[PDB]
Amino acid sequence: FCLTLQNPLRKACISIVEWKPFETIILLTIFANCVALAVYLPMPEDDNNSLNLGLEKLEYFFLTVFSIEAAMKIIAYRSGWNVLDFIIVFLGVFTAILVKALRAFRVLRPLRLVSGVPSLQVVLNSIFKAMLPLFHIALLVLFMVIIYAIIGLELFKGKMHKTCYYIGTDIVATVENEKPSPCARTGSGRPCTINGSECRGGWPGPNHGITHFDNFGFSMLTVYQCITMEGWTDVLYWVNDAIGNEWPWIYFVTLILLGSFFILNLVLGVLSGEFTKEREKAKSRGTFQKLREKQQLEEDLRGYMSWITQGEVMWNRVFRWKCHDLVKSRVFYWLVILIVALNTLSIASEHHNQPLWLTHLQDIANRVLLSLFTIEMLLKMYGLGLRQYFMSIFNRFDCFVVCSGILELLLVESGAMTPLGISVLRCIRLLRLFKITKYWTSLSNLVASLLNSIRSIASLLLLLFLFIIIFALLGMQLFGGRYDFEDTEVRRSNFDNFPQALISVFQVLTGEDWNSVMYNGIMAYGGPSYPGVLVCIYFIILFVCGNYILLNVFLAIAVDNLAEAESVRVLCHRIVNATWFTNFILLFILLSSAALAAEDPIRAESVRNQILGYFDIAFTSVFTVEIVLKMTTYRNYFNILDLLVVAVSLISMGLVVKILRVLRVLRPLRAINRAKGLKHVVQCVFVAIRTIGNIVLVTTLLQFMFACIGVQLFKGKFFSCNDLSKMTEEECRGYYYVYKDGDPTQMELRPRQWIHNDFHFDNVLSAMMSLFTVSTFEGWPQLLYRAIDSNEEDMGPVYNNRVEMAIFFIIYIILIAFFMMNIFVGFVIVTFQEQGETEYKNCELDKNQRQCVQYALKARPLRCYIPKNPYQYQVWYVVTSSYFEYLMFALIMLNTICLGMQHYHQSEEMNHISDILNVAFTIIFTLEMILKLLAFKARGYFGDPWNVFDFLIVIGSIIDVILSEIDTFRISSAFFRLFRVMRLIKLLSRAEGVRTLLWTFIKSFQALPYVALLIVMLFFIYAVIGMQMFGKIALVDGTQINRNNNFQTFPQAVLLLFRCATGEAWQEILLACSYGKLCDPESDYAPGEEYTCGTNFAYYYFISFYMLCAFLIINLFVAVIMDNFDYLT
Repeated sequence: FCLTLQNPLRKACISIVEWKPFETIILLTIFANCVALAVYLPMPEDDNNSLNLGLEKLEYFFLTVFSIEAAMKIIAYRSGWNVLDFIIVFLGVFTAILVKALRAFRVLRPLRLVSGVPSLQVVLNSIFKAMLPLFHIALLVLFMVIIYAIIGLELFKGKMHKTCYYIGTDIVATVENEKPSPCARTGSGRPCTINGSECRGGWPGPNHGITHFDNFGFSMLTVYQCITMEGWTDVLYWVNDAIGNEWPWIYFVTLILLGSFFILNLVLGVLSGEFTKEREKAKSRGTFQKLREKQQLEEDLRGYMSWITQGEVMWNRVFRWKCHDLVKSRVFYWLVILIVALNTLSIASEHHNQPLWLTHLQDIANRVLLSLFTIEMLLKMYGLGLRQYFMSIFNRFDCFVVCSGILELLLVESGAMTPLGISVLRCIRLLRLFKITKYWTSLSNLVASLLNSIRSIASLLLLLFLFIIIFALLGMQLFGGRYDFEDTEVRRSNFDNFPQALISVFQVLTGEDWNSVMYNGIMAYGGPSYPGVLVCIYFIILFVCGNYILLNVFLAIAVDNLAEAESVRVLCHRIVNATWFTNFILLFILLSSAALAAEDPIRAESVRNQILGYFDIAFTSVFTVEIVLKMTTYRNYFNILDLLVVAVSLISMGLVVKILRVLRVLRPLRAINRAKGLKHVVQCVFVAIRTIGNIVLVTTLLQFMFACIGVQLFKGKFFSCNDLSKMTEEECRGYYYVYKDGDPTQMELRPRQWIHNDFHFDNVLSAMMSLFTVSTFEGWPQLLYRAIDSNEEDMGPVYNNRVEMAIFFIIYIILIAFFMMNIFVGFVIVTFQEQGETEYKNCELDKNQRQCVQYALKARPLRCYIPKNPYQYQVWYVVTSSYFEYLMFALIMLNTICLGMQHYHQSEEMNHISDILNVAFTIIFTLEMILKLLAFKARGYFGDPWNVFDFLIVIGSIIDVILSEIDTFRISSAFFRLFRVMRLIKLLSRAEGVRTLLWTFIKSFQALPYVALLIVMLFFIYAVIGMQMFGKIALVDGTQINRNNNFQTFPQAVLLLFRCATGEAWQEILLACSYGKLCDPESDYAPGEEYTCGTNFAYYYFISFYMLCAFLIINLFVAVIMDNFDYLT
């Protein structure tokens, strides 16, 4: 379609348009735009500084140079990446004609920086090729949300709108941290005991209006957030506060357990498509045989040349043999460790106060232990060879240590050094911790594993950083200091800066607390409305695409980490083997732990005790009786535990009291060794630990190395005074004013004291605590934003002091994200070896060539249940056709949108229509099962399960129509409505590509549910251990152990642990169990002891639950590789 095809002097432009460095001039001018949009400081209500005002005019430079370029590209002469090139320019020419809509399109310009620089043309081409096999997984999650949006829409419409306002006022009544949570005047939810308040209609609501369940778009928004396991417990505890509990738990803990399971097989989805490409290059086994010869040739040639080297430079030789016999001996394998282990205790002492003698020992030790460092080095200088010493990289590292120790000691004696710098010199020593790593035997294998992986990621990782810039430059244009709000609470992750928008994007990227962030962008524009809640779309694409890039660094490692993997006693004898005795025990275990489940557990006097004390001591009798009959018959790990739990339950009869009660919980563990499925799963995982152990031993060194740099840099900070205006020790005392809401006419008078921020960096032990929770991506923002606000030693926080200390929490967070991902790849690559170990017995063509033989050898013909009777045959001639096929598929889609609308405060004319609709859609669907049953002749109609599932829906609909209209002559009909929803599951019936993926998982449910048995056991033991211990815990609301989040009963303690298993702010629950909590005035405690029911076992408990939940959920990750392996390969 060329344009006039002319040859003036314009042909000489083509020699200049495409010369050589025309890329380089355009690379250097788009990079200026990146800086021109980074210094754009946004201003709230039409304001412009000076630099902001000069950069508006600088756009006209980048308007014309991108136009001088592009018009020459027209004079010069298909690339889709150039097709966006004129697209970016053609909006800004419209911007010269013209208000803030085109302001946001200049954010798109660095995408031109992609199209300029090649190699990132490799990445974006490769990233869309992963998206083809993922399509069925993503489309089922799209059906997963729509089912749980319609079910949460019809079950919870309008249920949140109750309030707990004051007496008659407009103020919503809270307590000091308590979120404004709904009420109900009728039963089962919130008596509203906040003393001078009465529940009235109107609006208390969830977050500000944004976490409803009415109007299809809000339901679908708040089952989205719930799916990402972030903030799913507020949407639980709000429903559970308005309806009443005991029913709506089953809604969310099946949304989590299905939302987990179908993202757990999305991560295994992408790792299918690129591995089968890589199995086709594993047949170059004769080329690694050439490779390991060459690295054997490089091994000898350096070694023999040192044989040459240390013969040339050879009285003074008499000192030499001394420096062989002292150096290479057993002595310096043990003389150095006493120094090094004595150094890493010197550098990790580090208190806040260190009374006076410790800080004198810190300086002499450093002075002493350097005198051993230099000598140790200097003995290698003479008796090893000079050229041999510096060639080794690990001893080149030891050069940089010993020099820097001398430089930092003498610079202090010089005296001319800033107090900013002596802290820097102190952090330089910390690099001595790698001296320990002269150990690890596969260290040189390990670094070659990791550094080979990064150069497979350095293409993709530069795409991730240029992804988080576009969304940071975009969010600064949409939100841009619209966080004004006329309020006093700290909306701290604002975007009104370039670094604050670079923290805040990276916070919603890692998943932590993107809920509170999205609730501010929605409330900045128009809070909740039509035009305004379409700013959800910014925090969706940032969280879906921003993770899909980051899921693609999970593959490029896994294809790189896979390339390396290619190269009378007869009477006692019967009893133990009786059916009477084994089936006795299994039934007796289940009755032993059913009482042990639900004790009181906090009454100590009531009727539920005297029953169980009789039910417990009588049960210890039988138990001990079993350990007699095993020992009269005859190493096993099951009998070492059988003799351990029985002896303690016997001594409870000698009883110290409640400890031996809880030693009876071990029982069912014995029944787990009587299960066989786990022998395959647990054994395969300890194969994988042996090869990943090397990585785990390094990633727990960094939490010690970044503890010691973390202590060093934040000692004594995070020490905040209660009213944020007093800044030091003595004067944060006395009483002050707490102004409510916003206005200075509601003064309340509280006292003030030092609050110590609970996860402080004081000790190296006490800093591994805090840096363990920012390792689990939970609670870092609150802590991170504190580390920004800190200043000098014992002083309160200054507001936005030193944002440069947000680089610590980023580099470390990114690093630990990279060592947590290299572990994960390890458990995958190991199991794909361990499954193929069964198919090493091959002598056959292929896997596809294996199944299709078993598809031919085993298969048989199909039913084909064709009828007689040409009256009936005409009826069947319709039913199996595409007439009914396309019609009954159609009327579900109209039945979808009939359920789709269903909003709140709908009109009465609309209530009359949808009541007819429901009646219309039942009569059609019951006319389906009439025609099919008169066609299929009962035999065949029950045959397929889909028709039997229709018979379940139809009757539940007919009994839903009848139950509604009998009422018109009634709250209980809320279950029968669910049957109206289940018609959407008839959709997937014809969707052949999706049904074949669910049916794979039901066929896979083989090696999974024995691993799920350990999950249930895990939740069962940690429920009962904490229930006796963390009861008496005084359900005061506002204090994070509250009426929704009890520890008291058994199913309230299961749900609390399901909160900590999906990471939902478990760091608070740990602080809720302590030493100074109240003791629930139903217990005894009768004088005085009113604030001593906390038991600090919680640090030993939630942490030991968290690793045993993390390790065992990895076994859920492994067990899904296990049976789906035929589908994933």
